[PDB]
Amino acid sequence: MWAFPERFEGRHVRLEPLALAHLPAFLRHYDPEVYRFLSRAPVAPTEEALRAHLEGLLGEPGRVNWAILFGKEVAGRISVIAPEPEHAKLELGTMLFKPFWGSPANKEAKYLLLRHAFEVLRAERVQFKVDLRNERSQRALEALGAVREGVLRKNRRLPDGAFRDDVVYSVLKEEWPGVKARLEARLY
Amino acid sequence: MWAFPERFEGRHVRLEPLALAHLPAFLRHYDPEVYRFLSRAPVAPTEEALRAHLEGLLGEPGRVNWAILFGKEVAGRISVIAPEPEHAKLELGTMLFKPFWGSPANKEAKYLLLRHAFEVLRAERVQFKVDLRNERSQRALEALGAVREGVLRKNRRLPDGAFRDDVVYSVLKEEWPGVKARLEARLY
Repeated sequence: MWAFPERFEGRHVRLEPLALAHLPAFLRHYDPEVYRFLSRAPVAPTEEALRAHLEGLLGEPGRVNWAILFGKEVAGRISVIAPEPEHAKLELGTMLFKPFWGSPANKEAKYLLLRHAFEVLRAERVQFKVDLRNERSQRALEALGAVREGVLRKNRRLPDGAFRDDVVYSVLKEEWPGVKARLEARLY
Repeated sequence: MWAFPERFEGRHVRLEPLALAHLPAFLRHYDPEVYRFLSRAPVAPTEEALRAHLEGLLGEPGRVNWAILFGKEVAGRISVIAPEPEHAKLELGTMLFKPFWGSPANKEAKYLLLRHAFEVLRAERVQFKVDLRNERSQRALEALGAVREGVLRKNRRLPDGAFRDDVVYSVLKEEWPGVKARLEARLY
């Protein structure tokens, strides 16, 4: 199994293990648009629904999550999803609260995880999955230099029964230096 | 959870639960080319390696496997991989022994599973993953009418440490009638 650090310290953000103690931040910044392109989106603007969403993140097998601290606030979270040491690959996903969109929080959170994945664990592949209707995230991954591999059609079903398409992106280890350079240019 | 039939009866083949009792067929028809584009390929032309490969198929969580009987011989196997009732999707994969390549065994095995997946379980999506170097299987999926969604680069690592790319194909439920028609034209 791969071991990850509990905490990361960046120039703009710091990361620490995501926990139930972070629930208050999710309750202080609830906005439907933030969860609309995520599976298991809070089913209602209530503490019970947001608690269920947070517990789902913390309970997915193999998933490792960090709260992203920006200044003195929790800006959102970043997740290592389905890490597979045997194939030297993993998936990464983030979610930021609306007020922090546009801040450097998301890029540095990714920068920090990607560096550990590629340089320390030496993963060969990191992938990202974005809802095809989520154009903001698609532009951000294209800006990061991630390669668009294609669209998994009807790859997830919503609770009302409708289906969503997942756009799959990846960064391979040989591509990390170039991606890393673009992230540093924008963060430092 | 979805329930599948233990047996299927086609015009050219019949399917029954894959089991250790089928090991003899794997030992009677060993050819490296048959396993070269599969993960966990038998590590040696020996009963011990083929037994490990068969037990790996039978032990993968959620995987359901059938021996394909062609005439009085086992022609290979077909597998439902990672079925996910919640998202109405699954992956399907087959492996046929060399002597049966070109027979109707593979198409009817797929025909039988696809019909149950789409018409009875009402899955919305069935996907297939093929090694990018496996051109025979890519041509067969294109002949079946499956949609090539893209290439998951370095999606699996071999035991020697080399990486393989996976080409991802799918058939959606709305496309099944057309695919079904092409399969019936060639089988009946």
